[PDB]
Amino acid sequence: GQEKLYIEKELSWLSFNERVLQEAADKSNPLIERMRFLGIYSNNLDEFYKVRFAELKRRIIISEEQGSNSHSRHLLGKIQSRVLKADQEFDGLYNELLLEMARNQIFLINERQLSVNQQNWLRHYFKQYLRQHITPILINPDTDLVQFLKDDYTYLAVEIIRGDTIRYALLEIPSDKVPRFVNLPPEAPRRRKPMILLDNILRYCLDDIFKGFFDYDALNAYSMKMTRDAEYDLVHEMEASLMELMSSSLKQRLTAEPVRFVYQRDMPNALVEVLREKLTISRYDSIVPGGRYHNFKDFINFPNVGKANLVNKPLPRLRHIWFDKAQFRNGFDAIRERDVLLYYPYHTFEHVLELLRQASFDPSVLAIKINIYRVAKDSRIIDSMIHAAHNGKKVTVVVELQARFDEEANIHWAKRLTEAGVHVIFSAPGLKIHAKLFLISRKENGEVVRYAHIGTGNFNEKTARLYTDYSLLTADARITNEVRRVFNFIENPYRPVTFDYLMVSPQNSRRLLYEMVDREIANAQQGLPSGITLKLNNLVDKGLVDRLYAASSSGVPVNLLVRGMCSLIPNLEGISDNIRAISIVDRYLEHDRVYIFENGGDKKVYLSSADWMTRNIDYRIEVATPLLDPRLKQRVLDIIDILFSDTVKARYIDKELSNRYVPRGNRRKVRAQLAIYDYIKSLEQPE
Amino acid sequence: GQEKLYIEKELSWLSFNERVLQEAADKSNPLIERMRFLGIYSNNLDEFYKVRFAELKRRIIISEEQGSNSHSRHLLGKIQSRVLKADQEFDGLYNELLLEMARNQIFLINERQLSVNQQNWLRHYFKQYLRQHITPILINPDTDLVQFLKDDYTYLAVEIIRGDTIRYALLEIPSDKVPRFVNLPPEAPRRRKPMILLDNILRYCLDDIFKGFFDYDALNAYSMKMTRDAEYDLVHEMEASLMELMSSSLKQRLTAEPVRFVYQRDMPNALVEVLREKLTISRYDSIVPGGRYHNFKDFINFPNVGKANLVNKPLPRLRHIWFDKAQFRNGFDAIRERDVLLYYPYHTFEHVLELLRQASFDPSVLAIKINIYRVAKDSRIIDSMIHAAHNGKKVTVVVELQARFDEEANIHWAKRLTEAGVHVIFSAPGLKIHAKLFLISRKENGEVVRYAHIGTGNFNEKTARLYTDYSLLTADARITNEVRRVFNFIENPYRPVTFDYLMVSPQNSRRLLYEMVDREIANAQQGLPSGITLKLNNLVDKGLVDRLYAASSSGVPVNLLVRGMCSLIPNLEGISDNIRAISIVDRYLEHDRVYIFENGGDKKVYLSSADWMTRNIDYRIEVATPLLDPRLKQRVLDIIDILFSDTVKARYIDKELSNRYVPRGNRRKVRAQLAIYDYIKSLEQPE
Ligand SMILES: Nc1ncnc2c1ncn2[C@@H]1O[C@H](COP(=O)(O)OP(=O)(O)OP(=O)(O)O)[C@@H](O)[C@H]1O
Ligand SMILES: Nc1ncnc2c1ncn2[C@@H]1O[C@H](COP(=O)(O)OP(=O)(O)OP(=O)(O)O)[C@@H](O)[C@H]1O
Ligand SMILES: [Mg+2]
Ligand SMILES: [Mg+2]
Ligand SMILES: [Mg+2]
Ligand SMILES: [Mg+2]
Repeated sequence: GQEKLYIEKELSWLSFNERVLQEAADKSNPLIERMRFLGIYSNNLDEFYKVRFAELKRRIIISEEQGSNSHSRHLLGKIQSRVLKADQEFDGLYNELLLEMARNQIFLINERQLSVNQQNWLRHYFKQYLRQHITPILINPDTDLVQFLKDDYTYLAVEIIRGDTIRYALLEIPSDKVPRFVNLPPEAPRRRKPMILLDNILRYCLDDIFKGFFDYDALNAYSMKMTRDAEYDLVHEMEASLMELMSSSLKQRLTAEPVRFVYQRDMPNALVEVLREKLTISRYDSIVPGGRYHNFKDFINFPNVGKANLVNKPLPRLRHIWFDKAQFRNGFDAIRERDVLLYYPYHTFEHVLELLRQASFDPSVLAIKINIYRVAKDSRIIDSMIHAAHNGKKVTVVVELQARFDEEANIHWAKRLTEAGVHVIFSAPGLKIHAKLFLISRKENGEVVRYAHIGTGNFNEKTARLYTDYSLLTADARITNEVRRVFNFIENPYRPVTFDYLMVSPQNSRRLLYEMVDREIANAQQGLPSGITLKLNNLVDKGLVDRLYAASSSGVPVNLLVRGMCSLIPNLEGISDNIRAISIVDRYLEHDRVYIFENGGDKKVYLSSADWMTRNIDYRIEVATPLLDPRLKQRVLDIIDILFSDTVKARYIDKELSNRYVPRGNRRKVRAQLAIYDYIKSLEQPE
Repeated sequence: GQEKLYIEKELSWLSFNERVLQEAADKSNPLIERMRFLGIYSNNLDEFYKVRFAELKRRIIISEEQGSNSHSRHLLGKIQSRVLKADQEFDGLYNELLLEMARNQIFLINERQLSVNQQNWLRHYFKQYLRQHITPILINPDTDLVQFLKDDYTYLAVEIIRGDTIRYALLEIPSDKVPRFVNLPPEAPRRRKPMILLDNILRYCLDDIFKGFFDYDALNAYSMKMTRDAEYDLVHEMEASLMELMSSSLKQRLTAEPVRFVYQRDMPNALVEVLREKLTISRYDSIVPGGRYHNFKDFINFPNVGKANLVNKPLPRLRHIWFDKAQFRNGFDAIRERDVLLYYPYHTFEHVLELLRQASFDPSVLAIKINIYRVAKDSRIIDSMIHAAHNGKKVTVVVELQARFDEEANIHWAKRLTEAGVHVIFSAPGLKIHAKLFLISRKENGEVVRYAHIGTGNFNEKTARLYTDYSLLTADARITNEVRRVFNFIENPYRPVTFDYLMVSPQNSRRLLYEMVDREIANAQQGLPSGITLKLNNLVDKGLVDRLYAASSSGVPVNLLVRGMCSLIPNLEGISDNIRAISIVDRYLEHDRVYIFENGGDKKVYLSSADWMTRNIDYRIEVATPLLDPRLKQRVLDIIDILFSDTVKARYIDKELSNRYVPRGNRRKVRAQLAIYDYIKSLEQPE
């Protein structure tokens, strides 16, 4: 490299979480929301290590085996670099936010700031409510924390000192059975709202915990947390020519998931060594010193002690009034009349759940097929699908038990399904089914009419309230038939197949996209209006970035709204002069995906479940649908228009990863998500 | 039979639940508590059928196989008789209580009593909150409710009528995911507190449920509930000479657990027949018509809408102040100083949980053995026992995975135990370990000192708050050593063993009891003061009743406080003239067991885990402990004195099963449980 043509996805990912941090620092956001963003940021980083980092550790491992020509370390250095720098800023924001809460009458204090009154209250509050959950785990020579030590739990490693004697015990912070934030009794004025972290309650009560059975001069506590790399799965979804000739010293070296362990900085070396030996911290395991408190991701649920000002005002999920028209007797009548497009969370996910429920008992419904990637806990969907089975409908449920986190859950989401009579199909070993689909076939006076749902986000009830996603509900046969083929394709991928409307990975994708970029390229070179506008969560695929580069260089206007990782570098003289790249991080996690191609003037609009990452094009089943109803197409365009006109949360993507905000010229101050909500609200007003 | 010498246990059991009904009718009790007693009564009856009745159905089955000489039917008739008569009174009380609630401004109404305003509210409240849980289960020819139809759940069988056409669907009352009582909006005055049963919400909204996909002239709903006889286990705990030569047509005829099914009376016959065929209602299955509402056991949790008057005033579980004396540094020091007796729920079960927790980490504790019959959900005890294992203590946990209801739970209460390093021991096939014990062995400057707990009730956290039970905590070696033998006995029952203090079923029991009754018998006949006073939950064993009869007839004063089944008939001229039998049913479920023998004047007092039923003497491991510390002995006697002086809740036991209340002469009006609470409160006052 001499002038980086692409950006490392990992670094770009860090730039993204950094954008999340910006929300915690954005004074325009409600105080407690900012505090909660510290939680999202942390949680994101945790996920980052468990997965993306772990994935990288293995990519370099595979590489080095026979020898790697890439500068792996130069990456890890940057990563570790940017991470520490952000960590510095995190503390700055944290302390800054603590102070601002103090000005708001909210005081988060520790055991060293207790009133000689609140201490008494805590000691009492501790016996009555916490002691029962706190049981000292004595670390002896034959004790092996290794096994029974909970993952990602924070432990207070205590140092029992008696003369020159030192014993060690562990205290599990029971964040599962008790609020991580206890409210203390206001010392003097009633102006107060003092709270304390559960960890610090234990620090203050250490004596009360051990005096009962131990003799000692002093008791010292040091926090610690253990983590484990994610099960090697995402890395074998790429080994083609590598794993067809892979060595057996690379299989035991690639599957060996290491263990991480962070501990409070002051932890005396002796203890750190004790813990090391107990946790078999080998060469590829990591020990990292990092502060008093861990699991900052609990702040995601930081309580709002003060007034409503400290929290965002709810944006009530709207009903798509169309479904409630008296003329329609049920979901189907509404969908058969006109295609329906819902944009969450602006809209309720309620409509889809209703339809599936209706589908489970409508006597005229013959079959239901549906994709389950990551569903909510005890999905109402799983429920309906089982009810449907009981009612005799033929129910097929494709389950991606090989998801990312909500995976072990989609395995039990099977014993009952099959037991009820649901024909289940599973994801082939290293090929995920990420498409968000479901197909309902019902009899309408003799004929079999199909209704299909193609979405950008999964069938997850909570998610549907934090993530922006589109849901297409249609009865249009051009699309309905193809969605039927996707399911048959999934059941029998041996039989050749072709799609004329739908983009289907890994059958259609690349060819179909290259084809569309190339078409804009041709038009531009012929002086015809052109353009490529993409709304994705990640843009990393080599062949596609190069294609977009080719488009810019060819005179094609490329507009990108990527919220996550973007390896494409915009504005490189003579390479991406015509590419404008922005990212929007706000209250709702932007998750929907759209592809817009000028197409000489007859705009093509696709909603997709696939980001522009190699895995989404060649190693997974994904689905993008064009929008055939010009009314919906326009609706999406309006929404896109709003997004690209954002001048409050929009950030530019540049090679410096600066995360500079988009300056608003003399153009309207616009906040996409809010304006979009107005727009959708605007559509749901009484006919 | 010509003059019944004994009473059928089952009939006596019905007399007992009848005593529970009396509490629902006792105007001296708070209105809502009375309503809740209707719940306990119902729940008791449900348990009665699933177990005791089922047990009886099999006892007659075994009998008739080769031929039975007993008058089985004359029993079933009485049972079915008394049951229906009580049912009549139930409705009387119910309606009576509905009216009294009306006078208290609480109105429980049905769909036929809605204001043309509240209806609107319900329809709306239904879409927004219930529809999602209510999914019509269409009953078609190939549908088989049999399988997926939930046990003990109430179903609204709906009749879809279109012309002379009739379809059927089932509606599951989702009492699990929604309050069974919804509050309605007060029609006019603000005096109201109108509520409605969830079942009736569905009755009112039937139309809203089906209009979407069904054409019909009328919709009719009829409630139904399905139940299943308890797994044949309690009956094979008695087949000795019978099952050593038992036939294989008696094994398939004894293990075949039938199915019960109650339905609303008006259920049109056609439907009743439909359901029959669907549920394979054979010859030994039962179909019973019985009212609009089922699962009256939900009233156990009937909400208190009005003022505190409608509910009992809490009797705060007291701390045994002795444990909190500054002189003691922990539980052990307290127990080594003096034996400790706790009487729940007057006392907290908290002390026992504390000790076990302390035991789990006290470095000087070497081992912990404990009995688990029926523990609370996610027992803190199971937890401590696992922590103890982690800390290296040798933990043995005898688990009676063959309990009555909390059984399938004591099976999972194993995978983690053993995984943590706990040596588990299970209950031999048809021999339950009902003893309430635990043994802690800890080092006290060189020597191994043992602490033991012998209780009358099990280690159940909730139970400890509704049941009266004693807990003996001692370090007295005379008792501590024997409790050690009990556990070794349980692990290796092949080695012969003897007990000099403890009564241990089925090794000591009968011989030990007969011995004590016979001793009182001897004394009386010699003009020496004598007496037998028993506090049990059931008295049914033939040999023991006959023994008590022998005692009365011999001039021995026999005082019995039996709360449940009592087959002994008191006051039979020339048979039980000296036996006074009473039963106390009140707010706390009397559950403790004590045996008092005058013994010439040097009173012997035993606390036991065994009732006087055959199963508790010869077919189960049970334990009774004498009280060696005269101070505790006296404490129990005082409590017994109080119990037998009750003149508010005490009921006489007679052959007519009249449940007549004990008249108070000019003797103090006394309510045991309240006076006992005062007495215990009286003991816990600052030294
Ligand atoms: N601004 C934000 N709002 C909500 N969650 C956010 C935000 N920034 C980061 N996150 C977190 O990042 C995680 C999400 O994204 P990803 O895009 O990896 O999700 P998925 O839900 O796994 O979708 P897909 O399966 O289609 O990749 C979220 O689940 C969320 O907790
Ligand atoms: N007044 C009451 N209050 C609470 N529960 C009651 C009452 N009357 C009857 N019961 C019920 O009847 C059932 C049982 O009593 P038993 O005396 O068989 O209980 P256990 O606590 O299971 O003891 P054992 O181990 O000897 O079987 C209980 O499980 C209880 O829920
Ligand atoms: Mg993703
Ligand atoms: Mg992602
Ligand atoms: Mg029992
Ligand atoms: Mg029982």
